[PDB]
Parts: sequence; structure tokens; C-alpha cells
Amino acid sequence: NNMNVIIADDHPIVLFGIRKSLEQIEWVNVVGEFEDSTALINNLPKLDAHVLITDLSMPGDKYGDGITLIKYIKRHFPSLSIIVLTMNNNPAILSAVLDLDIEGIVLKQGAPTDLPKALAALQKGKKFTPESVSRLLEKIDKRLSPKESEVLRLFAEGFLVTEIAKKLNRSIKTISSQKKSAMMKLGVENDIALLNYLSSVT
Amino acid sequence: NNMNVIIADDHPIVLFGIRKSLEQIEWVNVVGEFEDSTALINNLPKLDAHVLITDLSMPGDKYGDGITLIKYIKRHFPSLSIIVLTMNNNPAILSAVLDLDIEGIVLKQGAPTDLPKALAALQKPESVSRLLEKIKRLSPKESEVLRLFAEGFLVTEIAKKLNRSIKTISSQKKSAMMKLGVENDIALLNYLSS
DNA sequence: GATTTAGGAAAAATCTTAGATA
DNA sequence: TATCTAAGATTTTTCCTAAATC
Repeated sequence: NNMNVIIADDHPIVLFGIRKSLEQIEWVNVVGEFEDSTALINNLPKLDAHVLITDLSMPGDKYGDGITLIKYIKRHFPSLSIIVLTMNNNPAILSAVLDLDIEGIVLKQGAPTDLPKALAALQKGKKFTPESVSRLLEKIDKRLSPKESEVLRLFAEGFLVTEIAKKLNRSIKTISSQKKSAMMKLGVENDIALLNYLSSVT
Repeated sequence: NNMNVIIADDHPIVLFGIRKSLEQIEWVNVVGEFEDSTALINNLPKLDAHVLITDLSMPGDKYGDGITLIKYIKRHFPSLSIIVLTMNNNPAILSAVLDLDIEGIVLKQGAPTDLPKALAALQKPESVSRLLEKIKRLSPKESEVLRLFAEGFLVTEIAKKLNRSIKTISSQKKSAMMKLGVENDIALLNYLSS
């Protein structure tokens, strides 16, 4: 019935915001606020807590951030239910976080009543998906072929398409075709978006 | 004597946060919260308001965002004092924003008290703008074009948004890269995240 | 039976340059 | 002096479409 929450976000003004917005829900209890991964993981065993609410990227270098951070948490506190609350509009990175079996994603964009919804579905033992989230996942075997991986690696290294083409003794259109379809598979629409995925799981 | 604030940020959870933290200060009045540039500029004349508190980037395509958006505001409501509350430790982009002559910056990182400080200095030359200044500088368009790019927008798309030619925007991006001593798009973005 | 490879067509982004601004 | 703008020819990349490969 009653609920124990830990909030982790590196923007203190946001942390304040989540605390104040969660303060409203009388079956929720804020039990720790944390600003880095390290303070978080150190105090995790100390608070019996049901729910962790985190952003992806934050400071904290021994335990990391993003996927890594969580994966560590699911591994070591499997009892603990994580909601990711992110600014991240990237379909692929969100998609990777959903392959982790977490209990929620909630974008920081247009989601005033989303969090309470996300948390309320956690009592029910159900998942919530913001309309905003599923919209972001509309683009989406999504696993990529060996050439596709190569072409992508080289690209994520700084190499240009025409340069990749020279290196692998293949046509520019071949390499572009390869990159382009990798991006299709990954549900990612532009180079900025691709590179950001490419450093998320890396 | 009393103070009227308009808050504009696209994260509603954050908007809530700022409203609740400002709610504490009895000589401050939240008079409008806004989530895009267009709703903001449309309601600007409707609220006699002293202070706009904004992030850089938000939706709103008639009037844009960031520098452009600000500059539009200082042009049309020069009475209005803007505090920018932003979420990036990019030195270059911030550099351009501090050359803008607004009446406050506050980073979203580590600044629970900074916002009422910023507002309180406005009662009584800029302290807040002084505060992290120490920490090859790029031109206002150059910063914008770069920001927008690093936001995921394509050169062609940037061009559409700003009602300017693709060659203008490319020329701007390219020279920003030159200023920054960076060779290619991969290299630029990687800088842009430090 | 999907991946690997490209052709021409096409569009997107850069290398010029150059007037204008301020 | 540095910055804002964009036409002009050029380069890079993608769109569309289709062949051999494995």
C-alpha cells in the first residue's frame, strides 16, 4: 500500500520540483534525494525503498550513468523498481532502457500528470507509457547485420561516409545504404541522433 | 515595489518546481507559466510583468527560441527583464548568452538558492552574470546555429526555422567549427558535450 | 530470403566568393 | 575588424530502384 521513493537528478532545481510534486501524493514517501550515482549507490542499502526515480545522465564515475547505472542497479537491487524520468527524446536510447525491464519511463516534456500516473500504475503492478513516449517509439528483428555494425563503428569513430567507402574498398552508395538501414533498424532519424545512441550502449 | 514573473520552460515538472520555489517569496508574483515561445509572446502584452524567467530551447516557431527569441523580446518589450535559467555547461554557448546583456543567468545544475538570489538582485552591473564568468569565443548566430545543431536539427532544417538561406547557416556552422578548432560533425558534438 | 552491392537521380551540406552591415 | 548574408559551382550523402550473393 504505502510507497517509498528515492529521487536522483543532477539538476537540484528539478530535484526540488520532483520532491514538491511528489509531496502531494499521500501514499508516497520521499526517502532520499541524490545528485550523483555514487551517493545514490552508497545509500541504497540504507533506505528500504520501493522506487527509484532517475535521469539517465548524471555525475558519478565509479558506477556510471545511463544504461550502465541502471543495469548495475537491476543487478544489485533487483527488488527495486526504477522509473526513468528523462529529457531524452532519442527513440533508440529510450528503447534500450525499455529492454532493461524497468517499470516506467516519463519524459520531462509535457507530463505534469504523467509521474503520478507512472507511480500509480506501479501499485497496480502495471506499466505506464506516456503518450509522449509511445509517440517517440512509433518509428519502431531490430538487430543489426555485421556490415551494418562495421559501417556504423567506423562512422562513430569520426570517419566520413566517402572516407568509409575508400577504406572498405566499396562504393559510397553501398556504405550509405548500409548506414541508412542501420539507422532505420535502430529507429533513429539523423546523424546527431545516431551518434548519441552509439555512445549510450558503447 | 512588488514583482511580477512569467516562467517559460518546456519541462512542466520544472515549471512546477520554479513556481513552488518562487511561491515562497511574498514580493514575487507568478502571473503566467508558458511552455512555448508563441503562447509566451502572445500573452506578454496581457500581463504587465517585470520578469521573464526562461530556458534557452523551447518549442515555438514563429518567434523561435534561444538567443533569437530573447533578442526578439528585448527588441519588442525592452521594459522586460529576462533571467535565463539553463541546463548546459557548454562554455562556448554560454559565452554567447552572457554577451547578450540580460539581467540574470542561473544554471539548473546546483542553484537551489541562485534563482531567489538573482531575483533579489533585481530589486537593487550584474552579479549573477558575474558569478561563473571565469569558467576564442563565438558569435551570437554561430552559437545559436551550433546549439540548434547539437539539439539534433539538420543544417537544412535550421535554415527553415530561422527564415534564412542554407548557405548562411552552413557558413555559420562551419566557422563556429573553425573557431572551436574542430574538424567534423563527430568532433564538434563531442566537444559540445563537455 | 534477407543482406551485400550499386546505378542514376536527387537532395543536403560545403567551398567559394562578395556585397552589406555595424 | 569581424560578422551576417547568400548567390555559384562543387562535393558529399541520400533516395530510389534492382542486380548478384550466401
